[PDB]
Amino acid sequence: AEKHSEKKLMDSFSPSLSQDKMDGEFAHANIDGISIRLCLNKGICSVFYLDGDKIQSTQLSSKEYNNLLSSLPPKQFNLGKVHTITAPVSGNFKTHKPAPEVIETAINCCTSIIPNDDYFHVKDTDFNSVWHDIYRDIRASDSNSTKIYFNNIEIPLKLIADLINELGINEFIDSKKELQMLSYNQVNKIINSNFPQQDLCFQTEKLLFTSLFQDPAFISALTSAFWQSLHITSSSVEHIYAQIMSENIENRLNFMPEQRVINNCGHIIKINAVRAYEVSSSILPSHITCNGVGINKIETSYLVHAGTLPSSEGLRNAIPPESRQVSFAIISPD
Repeated sequence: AEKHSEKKLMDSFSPSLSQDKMDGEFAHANIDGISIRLCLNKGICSVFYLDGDKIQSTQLSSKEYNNLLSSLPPKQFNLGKVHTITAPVSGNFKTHKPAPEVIETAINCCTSIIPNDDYFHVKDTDFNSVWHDIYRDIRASDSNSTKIYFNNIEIPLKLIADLINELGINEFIDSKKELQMLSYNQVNKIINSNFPQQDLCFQTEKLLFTSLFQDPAFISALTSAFWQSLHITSSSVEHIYAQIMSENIENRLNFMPEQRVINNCGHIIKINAVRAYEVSSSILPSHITCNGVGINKIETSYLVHAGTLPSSEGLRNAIPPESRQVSFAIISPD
């Protein structure tokens, strides 16, 4: 009851990039005349309530603030610190994979932006492995947590495999190759193979994916999302990532030296049209915490412009480090 309203606000919250935000403001929500601003000052979170001209505020304790963090939408905020979100399960050190609740929590949690002032330049090697990267990942998806969405619509994995296959992406395609785009005839085959249902909604989806799928910028957006080094955009990311892996290693040695632990649970990829595309590509490597098998959510978001060609040249030129935003979160079993 009171829970939908709550989750409906909260989603309303967006990162504050605005140049005219309050001091330390990292998020805002503007609801029908009212505005809420969330600010950090020396790591302390305050909430500002703007009803026209009133302006009241509240300073949150560390507890109330972590509660707030867990209820934010899965967006990239400038939190200035990689946080740990607790999932609703008790961990144990006798498992090889995160519990479903940890996976679920990781899928839906906000993350903290790693500032990229010292971003790397485009290199000739960028996106070299992209074709083999998507192949390997889709091949292993039938036991993955991999999910791919266009505009909040799950694209069935079998349909992705059929697409990637007819695009000629396999185990020996040649890294430098530029993908030839599928005819209307070709995609129409796959799409219809994977959408038997005749409902208006399925008919709309069939149409939607028929149009995308012939859009090279879309193919480029989808495939680029799987590049294994997509997120290495700066020394700063390197540094955070190293600190995180060190903590993973320490907890592993400390808590489950003998236990096997899977490395990664796959990609969560959300794609939206702006014709151009916004991509959010999250990788979910496992992360041992003091409670059990958790996840380190690393999310990269970027824009893919309308004329992008599906090749390593097309990709590294369309999606340079400077235009990717990288964010982190740790998700822990309770």
